Amino acid sequence: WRAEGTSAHLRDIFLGRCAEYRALLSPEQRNKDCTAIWEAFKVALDKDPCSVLPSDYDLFITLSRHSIPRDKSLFWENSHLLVNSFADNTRRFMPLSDVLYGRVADFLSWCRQKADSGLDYQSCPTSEDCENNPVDSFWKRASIQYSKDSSGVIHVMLNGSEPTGAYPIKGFFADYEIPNLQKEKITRIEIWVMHEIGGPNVESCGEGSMKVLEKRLKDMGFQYSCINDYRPVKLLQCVDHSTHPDCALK
Amino acid sequence: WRAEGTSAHLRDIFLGRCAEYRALLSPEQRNKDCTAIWEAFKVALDKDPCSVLPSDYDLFITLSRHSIPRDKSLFWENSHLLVNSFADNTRRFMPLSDVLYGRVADFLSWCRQKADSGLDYQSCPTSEDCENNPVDSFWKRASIQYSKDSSGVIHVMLNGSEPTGAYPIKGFFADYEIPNLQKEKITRIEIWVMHEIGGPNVESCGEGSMKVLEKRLKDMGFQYSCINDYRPVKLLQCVDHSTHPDCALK
Ligand SMILES: O=P([O-])(OC[C@H]1O[C@@H](O)[C@H](O)[C@@H]1O)OP(=O)([O-])OC[C@H]1O[C@@H](n2cnc3c2nc[n+]2cc[nH]c32)[C@H](O)[C@@H]1O
Ligand SMILES: O=P([O-])(OC[C@H]1O[C@@H](O)[C@H](O)[C@@H]1O)OP(=O)([O-])OC[C@H]1O[C@@H](n2cnc3c2nc[n+]2cc[nH]c32)[C@H](O)[C@@H]1O
Ligand SMILES: *[C@@H]1O[C@H](CO)[C@@H](O[C@@H]2O[C@H](CO)[C@@H](O)[C@H](O)[C@H]2NC(C)=O)[C@H](O)[C@H]1NC(C)=O
Ligand SMILES: *[C@@H]1O[C@H](CO)[C@@H](O[C@@H]2O[C@H](CO)[C@@H](O)[C@H](O)[C@H]2NC(C)=O)[C@H](O)[C@H]1NC(C)=O
Ligand SMILES: NC(=O)c1cccnc1
Ligand SMILES: NC(=O)c1cccnc1
Repeated sequence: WRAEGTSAHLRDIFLGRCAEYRALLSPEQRNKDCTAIWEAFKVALDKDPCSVLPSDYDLFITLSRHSIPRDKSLFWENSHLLVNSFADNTRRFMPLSDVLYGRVADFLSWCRQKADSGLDYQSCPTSEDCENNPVDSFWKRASIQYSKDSSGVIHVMLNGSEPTGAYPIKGFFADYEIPNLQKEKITRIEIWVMHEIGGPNVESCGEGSMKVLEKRLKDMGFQYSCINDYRPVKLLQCVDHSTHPDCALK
Repeated sequence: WRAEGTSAHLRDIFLGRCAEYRALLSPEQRNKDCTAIWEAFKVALDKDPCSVLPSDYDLFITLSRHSIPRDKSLFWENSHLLVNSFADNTRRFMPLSDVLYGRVADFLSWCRQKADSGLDYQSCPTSEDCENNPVDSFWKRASIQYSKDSSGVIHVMLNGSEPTGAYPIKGFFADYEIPNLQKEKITRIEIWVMHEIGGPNVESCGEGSMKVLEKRLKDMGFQYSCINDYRPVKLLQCVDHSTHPDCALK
């Protein structure tokens, strides 16, 4: 297996994060059973590391699902840490990592041993090793639910400094999120193409892969808009480059 | 009493946070027993809610204590959320909330019932109800250790928009941290007096209580400097006021 092995203390972390998140839920939906959610989740840990399907996580989603505020969804590519920091634990936005079922798995890895009941802490399969591995099937199931339950203005943070372009035509956003958005429930889709401070401008709005994305969204009937280096996010990036000209204040 | 009851799922939250923090420790000190740490913490918990002393947490500290990188300490008053965000989970600085023994308690509340052995989830005592309460004694013990183990350049974030002054002569910083700093291993102390965007300029460096702080630190023999609205932090505040003139980029 060419992927990271199971995360140490997976259970304590999972339950801990689930417990903390409940407070972020409104009383009406605050009644969640972290123990039951964990039990449903670990069903993938009793199966062959290459035989886990997205649907195996149906119960897990059923027990952890909650509503996502209108206009607060944030999709992304190649911008993991910036998305989490900008979202600020649901205070500004609610990316999947800030939704209960995504929150319990952010940064984690897991899989059972090939021929043993115990968890494999050495390594886990990648899509390359085999398509139906625990982690990929989880994020497929999770991104599908996240997308279906989003409404209002859809925000997407892309990395304009990524060498392969801002929009990967193959991946979760393209293959599992875009196809599951509820057109009738969506106002418009707004893209933020972020560039590293001084970093390279590989692609900006309307260039390369961005043209492909723009065309697909528009062909699907979505109202579209793209912003290069959306200011609120640029300011966050600048916190670590305060003396850089791109970050100088008037 | 007058304070909020003990946090729900305290144990799961405690253990999860402990488990996640371990990854943030140097391999040389990553050897931490979260369950044992919890038990040591419980020693102080399972007592009369008005009979807990800082020393009751000695075992808890001993089992969770680890080193703090030189020049990475960040003390503060009246800016809890700004400090946590700026520190960015030990990435920029290591405030007490980003040190193992502080991390497991950040935002939490706890106390055992006055007459029953179970935890009191209804309410907990304040300094007013009684001085020796679980939470206050905890932070006293923790702030002492955090101060004793800090070295190099000392950073302090104060709120210059606080009505009553930037430096509270009665607070944990003044009463439990300043007196425990080890001058021998400290190079200098640097203050950042932050003002709310457009917010009020109650006090800036060299004014009111700030004069009190400067004189006390200099009387103790420390090298001192103060900065109004330290840029990196101002940029972070600006993320939420991108259009405000104080935040306009060059
Ligand atoms: O590997 P990275 O350089 O990031 C940093 C990562 O380096 C890894 O060693 C370490 O685990 C860390 O998370 O780039 P990455 O984009 O591959 O980001 C993949 C990460 O983002 C998390 N994640 C949060 N939201 C989602 C998601 N995963 C899938 N989906 C599909 C729809 N939504 C999501 C997921 O838990 C995964 O870890
Ligand atoms: O009450 P707040 O509006 O905060 C917001 C929170 O007050 C909590 O009751 C409620 O749950 C609320 O979410 O403002 P606050 O400044 O009083 O900050 C007090 C908070 O800072 C945490 N904390 C992190 N570091 C320390 C510390 N507490 C003491 N010390 C002494 C030296 N170092 C520290 C501590 O855990 C406490 O929650
Ligand atoms: C946006 O993409 C760039 C380019 O892929 C990322 O920067 C690279 O990050 C890797 C790993 O941290 C480094 O090894 C490279 O040297 C970086 N390249 C450059 C040109 O800086 C950047 O981290 C991405 N931004 C976000 C928020 O994820
Ligand atoms: C710095 O101090 C100011 C003033 O005490 C804080 O602002 C107040 O915050 C409370 C609680 O959020 C509000 O109800 C008041 O309306 C605010 N007043 C003003 C004048 O802003 C501010 O939050 C503090 N800064 C930080 C980072 O904690
Ligand atoms: N934000 C995403 O769509 C995503 C997909 C795959 C891995 N990490 C993040
Ligand atoms: N950082 C501190 O000194 C402090 C003091 C009292 C309450 N919260 C934080």
